[PDB]
Amino acid sequence: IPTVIAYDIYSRLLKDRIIMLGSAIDDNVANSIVSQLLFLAAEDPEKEISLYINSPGGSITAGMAIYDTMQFIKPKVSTICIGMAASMGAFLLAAGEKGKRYALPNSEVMIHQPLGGAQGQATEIEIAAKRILLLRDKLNKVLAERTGQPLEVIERDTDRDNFKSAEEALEYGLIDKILT
Amino acid sequence: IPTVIAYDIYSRLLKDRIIMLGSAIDDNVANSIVSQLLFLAAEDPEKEISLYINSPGGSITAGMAIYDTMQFIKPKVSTICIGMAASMGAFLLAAGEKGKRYALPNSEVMIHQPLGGAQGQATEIEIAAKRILLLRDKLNKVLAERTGQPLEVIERDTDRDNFKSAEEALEYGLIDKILT
Amino acid sequence: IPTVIAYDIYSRLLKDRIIMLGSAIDDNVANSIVSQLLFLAAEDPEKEISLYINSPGGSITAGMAIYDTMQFIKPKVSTICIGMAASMGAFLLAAGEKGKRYALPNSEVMIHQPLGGAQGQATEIEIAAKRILLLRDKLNKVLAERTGQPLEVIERDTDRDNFKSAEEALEYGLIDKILT
Amino acid sequence: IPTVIAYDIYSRLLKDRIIMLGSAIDDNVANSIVSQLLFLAAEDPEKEISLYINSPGGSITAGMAIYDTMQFIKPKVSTICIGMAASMGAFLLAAGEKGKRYALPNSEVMIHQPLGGAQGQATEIEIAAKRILLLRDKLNKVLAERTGQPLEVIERDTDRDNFKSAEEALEYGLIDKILT
Amino acid sequence: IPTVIAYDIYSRLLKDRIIMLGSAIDDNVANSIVSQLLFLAAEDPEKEISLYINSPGGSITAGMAIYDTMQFIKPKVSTICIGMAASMGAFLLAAGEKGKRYALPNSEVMIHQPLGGAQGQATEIEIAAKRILLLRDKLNKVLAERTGQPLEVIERDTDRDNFKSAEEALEYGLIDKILT
Amino acid sequence: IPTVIAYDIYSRLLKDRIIMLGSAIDDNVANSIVSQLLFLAAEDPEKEISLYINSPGGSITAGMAIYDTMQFIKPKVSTICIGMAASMGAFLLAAGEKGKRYALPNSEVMIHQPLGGAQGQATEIEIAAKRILLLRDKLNKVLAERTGQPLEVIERDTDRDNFKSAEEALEYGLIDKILT
Amino acid sequence: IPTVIAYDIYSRLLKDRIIMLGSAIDDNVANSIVSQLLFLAAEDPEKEISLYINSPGGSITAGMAIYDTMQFIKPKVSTICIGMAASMGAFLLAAGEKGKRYALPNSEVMIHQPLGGAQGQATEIEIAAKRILLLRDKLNKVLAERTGQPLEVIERDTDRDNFKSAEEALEYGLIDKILT
Amino acid sequence: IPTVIAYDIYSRLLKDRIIMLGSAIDDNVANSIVSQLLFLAAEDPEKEISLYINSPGGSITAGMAIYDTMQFIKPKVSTICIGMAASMGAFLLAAGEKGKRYALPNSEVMIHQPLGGAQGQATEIEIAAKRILLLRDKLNKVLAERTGQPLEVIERDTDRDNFKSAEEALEYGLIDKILT
Amino acid sequence: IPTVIAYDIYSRLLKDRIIMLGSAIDDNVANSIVSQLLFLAAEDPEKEISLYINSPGGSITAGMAIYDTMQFIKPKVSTICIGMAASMGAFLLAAGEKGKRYALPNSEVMIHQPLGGAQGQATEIEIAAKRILLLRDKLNKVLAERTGQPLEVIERDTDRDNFKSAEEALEYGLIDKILT
Amino acid sequence: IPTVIAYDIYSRLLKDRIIMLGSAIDDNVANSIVSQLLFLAAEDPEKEISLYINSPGGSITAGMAIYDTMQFIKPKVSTICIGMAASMGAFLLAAGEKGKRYALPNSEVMIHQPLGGAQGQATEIEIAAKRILLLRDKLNKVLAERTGQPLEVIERDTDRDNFKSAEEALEYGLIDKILT
Ligand SMILES: *P(=O)(OC(C)C)OC(C)C
Ligand SMILES: *P(=O)(OC(C)C)OC(C)C
Ligand SMILES: *P(=O)(OC(C)C)OC(C)C
Ligand SMILES: *P(=O)(OC(C)C)OC(C)C
Ligand SMILES: *P(=O)(OC(C)C)OC(C)C
Ligand SMILES: *P(=O)(OC(C)C)OC(C)C
Ligand SMILES: *P(=O)(OC(C)C)OC(C)C
Ligand SMILES: *P(=O)(OC(C)C)OC(C)C
Ligand SMILES: *P(=O)(OC(C)C)OC(C)C
Ligand SMILES: *P(=O)(OC(C)C)OC(C)C
Repeated sequence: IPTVIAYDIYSRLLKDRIIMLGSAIDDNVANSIVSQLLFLAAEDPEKEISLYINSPGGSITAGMAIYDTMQFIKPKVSTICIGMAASMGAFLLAAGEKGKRYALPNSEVMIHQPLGGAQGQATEIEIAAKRILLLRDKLNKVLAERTGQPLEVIERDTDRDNFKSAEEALEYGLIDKILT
Repeated sequence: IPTVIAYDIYSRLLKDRIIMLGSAIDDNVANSIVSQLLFLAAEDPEKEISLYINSPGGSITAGMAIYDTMQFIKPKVSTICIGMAASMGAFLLAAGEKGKRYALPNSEVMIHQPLGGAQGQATEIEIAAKRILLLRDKLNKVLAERTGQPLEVIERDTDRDNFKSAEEALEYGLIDKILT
Repeated sequence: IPTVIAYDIYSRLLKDRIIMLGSAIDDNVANSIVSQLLFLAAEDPEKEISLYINSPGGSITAGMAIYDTMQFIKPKVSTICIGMAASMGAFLLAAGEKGKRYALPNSEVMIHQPLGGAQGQATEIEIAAKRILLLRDKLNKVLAERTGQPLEVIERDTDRDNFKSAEEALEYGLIDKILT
Repeated sequence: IPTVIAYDIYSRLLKDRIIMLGSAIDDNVANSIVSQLLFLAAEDPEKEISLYINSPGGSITAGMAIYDTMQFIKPKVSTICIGMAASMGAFLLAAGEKGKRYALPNSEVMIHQPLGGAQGQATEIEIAAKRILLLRDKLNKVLAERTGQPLEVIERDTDRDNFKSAEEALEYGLIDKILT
Repeated sequence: IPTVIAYDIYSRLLKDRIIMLGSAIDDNVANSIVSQLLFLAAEDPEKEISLYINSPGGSITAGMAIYDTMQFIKPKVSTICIGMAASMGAFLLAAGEKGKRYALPNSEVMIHQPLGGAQGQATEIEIAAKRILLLRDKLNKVLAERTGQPLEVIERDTDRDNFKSAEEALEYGLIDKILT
Repeated sequence: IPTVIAYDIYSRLLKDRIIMLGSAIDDNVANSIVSQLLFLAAEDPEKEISLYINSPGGSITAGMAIYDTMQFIKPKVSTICIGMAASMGAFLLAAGEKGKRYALPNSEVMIHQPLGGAQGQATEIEIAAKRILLLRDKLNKVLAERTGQPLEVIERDTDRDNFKSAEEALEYGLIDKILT
Repeated sequence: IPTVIAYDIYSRLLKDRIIMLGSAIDDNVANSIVSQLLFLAAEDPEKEISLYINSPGGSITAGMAIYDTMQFIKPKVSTICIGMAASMGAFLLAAGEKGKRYALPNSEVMIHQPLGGAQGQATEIEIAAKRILLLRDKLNKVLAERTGQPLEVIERDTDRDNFKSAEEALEYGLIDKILT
Repeated sequence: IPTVIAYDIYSRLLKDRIIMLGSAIDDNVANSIVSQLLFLAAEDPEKEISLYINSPGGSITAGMAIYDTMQFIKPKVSTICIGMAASMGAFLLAAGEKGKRYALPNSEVMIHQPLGGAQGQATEIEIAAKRILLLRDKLNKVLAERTGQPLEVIERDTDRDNFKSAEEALEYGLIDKILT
Repeated sequence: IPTVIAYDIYSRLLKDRIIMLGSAIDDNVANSIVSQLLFLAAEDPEKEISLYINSPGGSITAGMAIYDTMQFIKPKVSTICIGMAASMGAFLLAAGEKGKRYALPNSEVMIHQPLGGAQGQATEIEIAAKRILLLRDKLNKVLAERTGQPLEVIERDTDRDNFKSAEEALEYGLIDKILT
Repeated sequence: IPTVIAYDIYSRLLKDRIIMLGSAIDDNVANSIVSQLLFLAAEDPEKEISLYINSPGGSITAGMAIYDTMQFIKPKVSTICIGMAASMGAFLLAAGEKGKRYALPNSEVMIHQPLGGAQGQATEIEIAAKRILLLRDKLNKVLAERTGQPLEVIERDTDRDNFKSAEEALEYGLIDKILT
């Protein structure tokens, strides 16, 4: 965590309206990011924001908190995938303002169905199946609207881990432009 | 594990057509009971059999192996509940030959819905939810037959752990005679 | 947790009267939140406070601490559920100023009954049982007042995990508005 | 464990109609003891049986299995406390044939209320509370019958651990003669 | 494991040409069952043999050793599913002599595709992937033959865990008759 | 470990001159097997021996002890691969008397280079490289003579895990006949 | 990590446009280095940047994020290998501006094929194998371009660990000059 | 360890005056081997004893125990190295009756100096050092006598691990003959 | 880690062009030393530098990073051995500018051959053996240059741990002046 | 550790030329202490330094680093024993400027021989033996010089742990005055 004189490198990037997501998305990362987002929007509701995404994914809910603040704030948020955007990573990526979603040449993107668990009485196992199947449905609809694909294609394509090159992700409609 | 003559005390009771179930029901136990059952039926096909039950319960499939074998052989099998017959144990107690299902005066019987778990993709959790709601239903229906209780009442009475004394187990139809 | 010029990102939002709740609720989180609350109330007894909630829930008594401090202070306290507000989290959502309780479109709220444990003599377990049932009722009334639901509906509704979409939470009366 | 000429010391004593309970009572001990009882009752429904008890106690349901069998088989069962009979041990000592319950001069007898545990939802903790309070009451009533004491005195005296010498056990009505 | 007068219960059943497979299939179980199968065939090459199956499944190679020994010997080997026959278990159930494959009414059968792992260099991963797809394809072609179904159906039906009732087992061609 | 009346199943197979190798080969298995081999040869130096091989492999030295006693004793030793013969497994398999080496239809055979480790001074690491490279060479020459293949083919073919069907192993020259 | 008057040593070097990669490359290191690279480019898009490399290597995606950022920015990025540059380390060393890739005289460079794992269903294993062979092929094609070697040479040279001296690095085309 | 009719396989070979050494040499193995040796010597002081050796070696003092018992007894003791005789194992090989020491063609013998440890005060470490050097010399002389090598060659030869083929062990004078 | 003024004591010595190495040499340490070195050379290129060495040794590649950087920069680096310079530490002590390499009167210097490990296929162990015999040789030759000792003598004197006092380190040519 | 106004308590005392050694001596403490010494000698080569010692002792080589520096820098170093100075602590106490070595009335001084360990081959244990016996002798000679005692008396008195009061330390020649 190098310093810039006083700043850590990320808060220095923050000053230029750049947010770095470099890790799995859990409730901590979500909180830091929603907070960076709220702060930037309060500073200049007019200027756009840049979110670099490199990430294996993580919590669906944490994921949606970030997704939802992206849309809810004034600034248009640009997303650049570097390395890998997988899972809730790809989702955040595809959540950039249309035309502003980027990847670098060697990026990967993966999309799949949600993972979870249930332990307990049959009744509690049912409650959890139900919830996760709705989660899977809520995400697919969001993805479909954002990629242009019909819901039933997203369903089939996310059945098992689905890995895409930057071209493939461009063709799929998850990103707009490959940067070079 | 004391010895008798050269037998071991459980084998000596087997000689009398007595099977003792004193542990949770898992695959070894089911394997051992099923073959003590098969053996006795082959020994004398018309001679009735005594199964003492004090068990916390266990696996449903190993439970059903013991159930089906009880029904499948010729000898009438009578079940005595000693101590506690819980869960898949109450199910076996209730599966003894009509009129031959006994409890001792301080026995407990406990009935509830199936317990399980699912991990993984929503697709996989749904597969597991589906199977366990089936197990729950297949079990409830056998139980209503055995007790003579209407199905909808078994579904209500097993929603959460339901502990019955020997008398309530009697008034419920899980046993025939309390013994003295 | 990045810096903003000297500040840390959450402290910069604290200046704007924004509290972030990003984690399970325990004595530590409660103590810090109540502290933030007392501080903001001493700063400008008149100006509104904003509480963003993404939480799995937590300790009932930590929760009530936060709940009572929100009521106790002069500032009206607005709550925004982002991601998930589960359990005591959902309870804190509902405790926001009537008309001022929000969710984002992809938010989940979940309500259920309290969880706990008892180890000991029959007496000590009884002490524990009576107490957890008292807390169940206390909460149920507080929830019924805040949602405008009749007490007996909250009671059948909190029996098992109850997961609601943002539209559904609005219907039930846990939030006043879904935002954009 | 040594061997007498081909037996082992305990099976040897089993020949002479002596049962040795030397450990804590759980499902295994219960099974082996109940099956020794039945074997001996099948061997001679007339001749008395001797149960030596030195035990810390144990599971309530394993203990009842043993209690109920002792009363069920025809042979009269004589109990002797060597060392200590506590909790379920004490209960089993008091359950020997009236006029047949003994102890050696240095024996201890301990009686107390049941121990248990409950985790989970309020509803689950309440079920466990009720079950364990029904157990306490059922044990208390049986103890009152067989000691001759009034139910309300058993309830007070078992509130916390009650340790008694053989004379005190004799004066309470837990045994009949102190042997020498 | 009780004893019968000097045999142990599984051995006395073996004397009747009954083999019990009651556990997961690993190199140990396979070594034991194969060797049981070779002894029975050396006893009476003419007389039929009965394999009872309650198993979670297990190693594909332990499995085939058993499978191939069933075929290699003269005795017609009859399979009975009690409890559950899953995975390599299901495969063996279906490998019994045609017309001799049985299940009890409450039995379950589960078929699925092979499970495994690869850790290493991309080269080693490739070797390991190529080998498991060969196993997959070798198992499917045998299931298609033993059941009657078309390969393309089997391949589609084994994609994820497929749980079947004894009636469904029967309708699919895994077993010939449901016993009572 | 079932019994035959008195024998465990393996010693009963031993009486018919059949040795079962069902596990990884370590110094214990090697010792039991060399010993079974010496015993059989002392009984009837004239009659042939049957060695069933199902095994992941193991210690090279343990492997050679078994190999070397096979050749050294009078009886011709037949080998039958069932399940999998891998590594030192394949080696033992290919060590059967020519014309007497068998597999069953679904068997696998794997051959690879030897695995090992070295930790210490450069000098000790060199000593171990040297030894293992000679081991690799000693085994390849043995394999080559036994399969008919030129040494330099064995070298290349064992570079990385090499898995063979029973046909492939027949074609390679590791076995003589596939049993049916 | 010493301090220099108020900077920490790595930061003061960063002020001179020097970045030190001194560890294994994971999402954290990559996030830090990429973000360092974006800050330097925003400082002076014209002026060159120096990346010192002593690294064991690491994640292929963390690696590419770094690689692709080096290319994406304006500053010509010069690499120096000190100590060792292995694996993704070697790949970055070779990714410096042509004529700007350096090593010190006692440096080592190691290239090899990618390492990974797959656990699961044959289907998941296949997906995982297909993806790693894609990475393999994507890395090789980039190494061939950056070095000058033919793809078929690179593929053959990376089969196992390939260790090279700085002179060998230089002769193979991984670096332009050995510094003194 | 299989049975032979009543015997266990090693005991059946004991009848034929054959001792099997299959494991690392410690106080337990030494005690059993010496015991076998004293027994065979009391049985027929005149007839030869056969000791098969497959061993990694072990405790120096356990080893000497075996060594001295072999010399001490009247029976000539023949040793056969099968697999590996390493360290004290190689030493025991060489201790067989001159002319009677054998190996099989694929056997390895290895010789080296003793291994040990010292923890403590300088004094205690010195005590330990002087002692392990004394054992080195003792062994070196015993080995030099038995191989017919001059003491100073054994000294340079045992400096690091020295691994010999069967041909090589014959040359060095550790064995008299390679068998077939 | 006491502070000075606001520095920390190691930074204050850095201000004097003093680097302290007090730990084993690993990648962090090498990273930190290399950059303290780079920093000082950039600060003043003609001003000589003091490196105190008390270290047990460490990684050879991190060791060589520090070596090469010492040679590569302009300032003359003088090495003072305090306490113990062992292994890669003795190598760095010996790499100080001729005439500028010092020890204190009670210092130790220890030289030995490289330590490492290899696991896996013979092919992989050989690759590792090869590299470490090279490292050993590259190191020996640098060491002979630095000491002025003939190569063949360095190879002899490092065969096993070789501990030299400050005077012997002097007579050997690893240092120039013992200090007082 | 608290802070004086901006220092921390120890750096504060460092200003006044006091060093506090309060823990066991290992490579870290040695580094920090030797560097405090050098800093202070650079600040005022004239003014005396105060080293307070309360330490259990520690590594011999870390201790010598400190010993040698104390004699090397120009400033005269005064040692004060508070609490206990043992092993290397005692050695450091005795190393203060003659006439400047103090202790408080209740201090303990302990002296003993070095502790070490050796594992491995005879050759390796002998190297460790020699090194540690050279160390013992070197420490002994320095202790003899600075106490005024004869070498042979130091050798006897350090054979096992020697605990001394301040008066006894004073009478031995380890210190100069007992302070008050
Ligand atoms: P991922 O983050 O899924 C699991 C890691 C929960 O995103 C999917 C739903 C596209
Ligand atoms: P129990 O044994 O349930 C769980 C322990 C699986 O039996 C029920 C079906 C009554
Ligand atoms: P949750 O936090 O309940 C358990 C997680 C303790 O809130 C409920 C009681 C509304
Ligand atoms: P103990 O057996 O109590 C616990 C050890 C369960 O209790 C008396 C009332 C019989
Ligand atoms: P199962 O036994 O699969 C895994 C448990 C290995 O049988 C399938 C492969 C047909
Ligand atoms: P495997 O047993 O190799 C390793 C498991 C040591 O046999 C090879 C040499 C064919
Ligand atoms: P390395 O970093 O490989 C493994 C450590 C993942 O670089 C290769 C893949 C080119
Ligand atoms: P090995 O058994 O040495 C060590 C393994 C203790 O025999 C040598 C001394 C010949
Ligand atoms: P050391 O640090 O050796 C091992 C600890 C790797 O340095 C030798 C090369 C003198
Ligand atoms: P202590 O420092 O001994 C051990 C703690 C290494 O020894 C005296 C001789 C200085």
